[PDB]
Formats: sequence, C-alpha cells, structure tokens
Amino acid sequence: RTKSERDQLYYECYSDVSVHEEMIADQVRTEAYRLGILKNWAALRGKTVLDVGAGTGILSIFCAQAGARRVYAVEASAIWQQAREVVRLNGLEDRVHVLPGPVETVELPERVDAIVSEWMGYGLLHESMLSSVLHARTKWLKEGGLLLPASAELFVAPISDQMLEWRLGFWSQVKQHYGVDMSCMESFATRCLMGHSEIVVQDLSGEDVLARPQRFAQLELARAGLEQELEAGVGGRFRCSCYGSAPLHGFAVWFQVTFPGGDSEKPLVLSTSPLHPATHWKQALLYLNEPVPVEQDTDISGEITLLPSPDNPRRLRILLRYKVGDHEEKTKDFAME
Amino acid sequence: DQLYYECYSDVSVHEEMIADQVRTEAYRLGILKNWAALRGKTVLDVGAGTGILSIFCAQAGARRVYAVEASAIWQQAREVVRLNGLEDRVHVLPGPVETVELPERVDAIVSEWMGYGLLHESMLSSVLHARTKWLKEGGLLLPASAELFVAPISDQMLEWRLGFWSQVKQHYGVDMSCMESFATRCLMGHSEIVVQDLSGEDVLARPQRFAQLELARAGLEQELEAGVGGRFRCSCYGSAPLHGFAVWFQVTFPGGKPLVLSTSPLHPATHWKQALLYLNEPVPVEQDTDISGEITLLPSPDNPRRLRILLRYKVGDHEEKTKDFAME
Ligand SMILES: Nc1ncnc2c1ncn2[C@@H]1O[C@H](C[C@@H](N)CC[C@H](N)C(=O)O)[C@@H](O)[C@H]1O
Ligand SMILES: Nc1ncnc2c1ncn2[C@@H]1O[C@H](C[C@@H](N)CC[C@H](N)C(=O)O)[C@@H](O)[C@H]1O
Repeated sequence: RTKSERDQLYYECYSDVSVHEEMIADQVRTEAYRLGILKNWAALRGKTVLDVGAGTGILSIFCAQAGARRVYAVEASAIWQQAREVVRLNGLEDRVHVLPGPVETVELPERVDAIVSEWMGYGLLHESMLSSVLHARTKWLKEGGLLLPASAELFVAPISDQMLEWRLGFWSQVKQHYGVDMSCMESFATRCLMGHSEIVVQDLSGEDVLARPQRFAQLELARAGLEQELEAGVGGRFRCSCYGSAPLHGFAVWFQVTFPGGDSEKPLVLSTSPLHPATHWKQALLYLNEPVPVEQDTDISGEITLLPSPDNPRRLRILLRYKVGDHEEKTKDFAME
Repeated sequence: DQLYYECYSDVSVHEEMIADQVRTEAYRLGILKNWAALRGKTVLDVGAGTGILSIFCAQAGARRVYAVEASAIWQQAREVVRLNGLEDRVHVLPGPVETVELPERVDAIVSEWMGYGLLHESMLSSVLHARTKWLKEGGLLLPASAELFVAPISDQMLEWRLGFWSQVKQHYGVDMSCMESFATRCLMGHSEIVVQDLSGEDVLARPQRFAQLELARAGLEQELEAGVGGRFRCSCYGSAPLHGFAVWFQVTFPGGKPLVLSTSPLHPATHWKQALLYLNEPVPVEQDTDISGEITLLPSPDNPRRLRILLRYKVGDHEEKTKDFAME
C-alpha cells in the first residue's frame, strides 16, 4: 500500500511475459505505432529518440528501422533485461540503448529530437503513466521536438450491453432448459452485475451503442499545465440523443491517440472505439444500478471525471453525474476493477 | 469460513453452475432416475444454493426436502421454492450444515460439493459430516462416489503462447525469438495448479484412474487430511512435447446402469475444466515413452480449503522428479 510496495507490484506485472504478449499480440495497437513512427520518418531520420517505457524494446526498434541515429529505450521493470537481448538479436545494440530504471531519474547524455511512448491504460488513464511521459518531455525533449503520439481524446456513449442483457435474462430461461422456474432471480442478478461501483473492462460493438459518440475531453501532450489537470481531474460534460428504444445499462468510455502526419500531412489515429477494430484495451463500462428504458430521441446528459484513486494513484477512479430523460439527476463513483 | 461462503453470495458463481449444462443435466437425471428410491422419502440437500437440486428431488417424488445453505443465497432459494409452489415440501434452512438443526434424520443426501481438481474448496468434509449426523441407516448418497484421473498432456494453447515470440518477426519485422526461454520460465516454471480446458488431442497417453472415493466408506474423513491419491503408469501415443499432467474427476450416481458425470477432456466440457500440473519446461516424448508417477491431493497447510498437489514423476529413462503445486 506504500509507494515502494505499489511500485513493486506495478513493475512486477511488467516483468512477466503475459502483459507483453497481450500488448504485442494486439495488432491494431502495435501496427498503429509502427505506421505512426514511419509516418514521421522525415523528422526521425538521423535523429535521436527517447522511448519512455520501452518494455521488450519493440517501439525503439521501430524507430531505428525508421532511420533514427540513436534511441534511448528506458524501462523501469526487470523486462529491460529481455529488451537488451531483443535489441542485440536484431543487430541494433550499437545505437538502441536499453537503460534500466524510471524515466524520472534517468540521465541521458543529450536532449532528444523525439519521444515515443505507449503509456495508455484501461480508460486511458489507468496506471497513471502519462505523468512520466510529461516529465520526460519537460526534461529531455528539445524545443519543437516530436511526441509520438501527440494527443489523446476521450469519448463517451450510452450503451445497451447485449451480453449483460443475456446474463440478466438467463434466469427466466432456466425453466425451458431444466423445468425449474428461476425468473425471480433477475432482480438479484441485476444488483450483483450492475449495482457495484467497479469500472468493467469489456468489448462492445456498434450493436451496443445507443447514441452518437461524443468527445468529452482532449489531452494535448505538448501543453504546459496538463500535469496539474491530471491531479484535479480530466473530463467534461456530455449530451446526446438516443437512436432508438432499448434498455440503457450505462456508459462506455474509450479513447483514441493521434500520431502527426509528417510529410504525408495525414495524421494516424489509433482508436479503441467499439465501432473500430478490437484492441486489448476494450472499453471501460460504467453501469447504472439497474437498466433504464429509453426511446428514440431521449436526451441523456452528464459529466465524467477521471481521477487517480486516493488509495492507489495508479488506479483509475471515475466520478459520473448523469440525467436520463425526465428522471432526476443521479451520481455514481467508480473505481477500476 | 465466511470468506468462502461470501463467494457464493454472488450471482456469477451460480450462473456459471446452472449454465454448465453437462453438470446440471447430470444431476437432474441422476436425481430423476432415482425416483423409485426417493419417492415418498426425505432428502437433505447439502449446500442448496439457489435450490435447483432440491426442486429436482421434489419432481422425483420426495415427500420432503431440507435445503441447507450457508451463504446469503439461501434467501434467493426460498424465493425460487415459493415461485415453483413447493414451500409445503421444500424447506430452506440457512447456515452451515454442521450446525443446522434438522427436524429429523433423512433417507437421502444430495450434494454438488466438487471443486477444481475435485477437492479444492474442501466441501466434501461437510457432506461427510452431514452423512454421519443426519443420514438414516442404509440411506442414499447422490452422487455415491468419485474417481480421480491423470494423463500426460501436450497443451496446444501453451505451445502457441510459447511459440508466439518466434512469430513476431513475420508480423512486424522485429525478431523476438530470444523471449522463448523467458516465456517458458514464466508460464511453466511456477508451482501453481492451472485450471484450463483441454481437448482430446492434448492427451498424450491413455488416462489412468489413480484414486476412488466411496463416500460411504468408513474413515474417509481422516484419509482426506492425510492425502488422497495414488500411483500411475502409462505409455505415450506418439511424438510430442510433454508439458505436464492433467488431473480431472468423475462422480457416479446410483443407477436407478450408473449415471456418470465426467470432467474429462475427452468428454463434453464443464465449468471445472481440468487441473493442469506443468513441468518446469517441455520434455520431448515419443511413441511408447513410459511415464510413471504418484499424485497426492492434500489441503494446503496455511489454508485447508485450498488444494495442494504433490507430484512425483519419471519420464522414460530420465531421473525421477518431484513438483509441489497449490491451486492458483
Ligand atoms: N516511469 C517509468 N519509467 C520507465 N518505464 C516505465 C515507467 N512507467 C511505466 N514504465 C514501463 O512502461 C511500459 C509501458 C507499456 N505500455 C509499453 C511497453 C512497450 N513500449 C510496448 O509498447 O510494447 C511498461 O514496460 C512499464 O514497465
Ligand atoms: N458447510 C456448508 N453448509 C451449507 N452450505 C454450504 C456449506 N459449504 C458450502 N456450502 C454451499 O454449497 C453450495 C455448493 C454449490 N457447489 C452447489 C449449489 C447448488 N446445490 C447447485 O447445485 O446449484 C454453495 O452454495 C455453498 O455456499
């Protein structure tokens, strides 16, 4: 529960193979970084890069292959030892330098032309890694230098989760299967599956989205003052109108990040929307205590704030205020599962 | 004991059990096919949960069912019984079966008590306690017995995970084949029992029964404390990387031909899956490679409800080895 304990647990996760397997098997993520880096070949060719949180080294290697002269691959967990071997295996150890330890205390021999980092957690800010990237930017990035990605956006949409609907309806189906009526279990199932205060990470599709998604916050990484916004809360108000009739279960929150277009003048966007190909981040679901019926053109509005949890700064908290239709204003406070 | 019961106060575990069609149909038929033995008789359902097995017992013709449940889910069972119009015949009694005050000894006990690797959760002791305390002489136990099996395995999913690092170069133009030894240490080098579902083609040799538990047998309770299990030997089907062993179980109901509920990878899948015991790294085997060993299931020293498995094994002419596992 102390910082040293919390740090050891966080980096211990990244010392193990499973999380790296997940990240690198995520083709949408990994290919987006590869292409985003290549899009910026003109600005990277012959230049220096800092990879904040290099992991197994893969993004740093992408940067070298794109023509970077020198890459500092900084990694705080024990996985740096594996990165060292990956870099050597690819013939890159003379110019990709795997550096152990936190980026906050690394000492590079020079400021750098570019920073690359994959720092995003569930609901964007779970893990709270962004502070480390901003620290590195302030301390090591040259004036006018390149950030990859350069920005993040947060989106919300109201949802009718088809999988949840099935799980709640299960109990009224038992009679047909086994000859025992359990339809009375539905209220209890609803309390268990919806009445908790955890953020649920689950993949949705367009079939679950009840209104046009809306951006409710923007994080431009070059902006001074972003560090202090993180502490006070990131988010904003939203308002949308429903497509059609459905049981409203709550809200899905997701994000995108954008890589500069470079020479092409066409930015590359990595999205975790339910309307786009699936990623390991899925979406972050905020369930209401029970389903609320809605109809075509029902207004839903609210305010969403992403904060660090008081107990654990790396654990995402979300404060939700919302109003459905003519119902009273309600609030719910969530923490990451 | 309360943290354990608290697991069952939530809907998800009961959804998983009742959505397990192989499990629930096997109990349903095991009970209904015993109509002649249950007709006009009394039943104790040990750990009634949502009450579903007690309602099957009523359908089989039981004159009365005491449905005993320690977790807060007993409240939902009472509602289910009322909804099915059985409040006059099926009586939900809250609390541990060890201390419940039944009105009378019973003609039969039904219970679904099995955990991962059969004995994880350690609920069998509660069923045997109830049998000693409340079952009439010559009374019926459903299921009546359990059997434990082992086979050597080559886990396809594990092989794919280990092989993933050699595939990265084709996906992204970065070689990561050097990660394979590290991945193997992480995924196999630990001492946790891993619950995972296998298929028939993961099985490398004929499965061996290594223990039988007759629930009516005298002194079974003390055996559980000392450990349950036994020796086994088998010959491999063909060439493959041996990853370790899978342990699974079946239970048998009195026939009313005996109905068997199996959790074998060769039979339809169940929520129990199999309990996998990984060697520290893969070992190549061939057709007719001899494998022998001994497996013991114990309660963990620091947590009686947590399964521990002691494995001794010998592959071909390699030296005998041991590995000591506890449930993940
Ligand atoms: N303050 C920090 N300094 C250095 N590394 C960090 C820090 N915070 C988190 N990390 C590492 O950042 C990595 C974050 C991963 N999302 C990315 C790994 C790798 N770049 C990849 O894209 O596959 C993990 O390996 C963490 O251990
Ligand atoms: N000592 C005990 N006394 C009463 N109930 C118990 C005891 N130990 C475990 N249980 C309950 O036993 C049930 C075990 C379940 N595997 C079976 C539930 C139900 N009979 C069903 O087949 O769906 C859980 O609901 C536990 O809470």
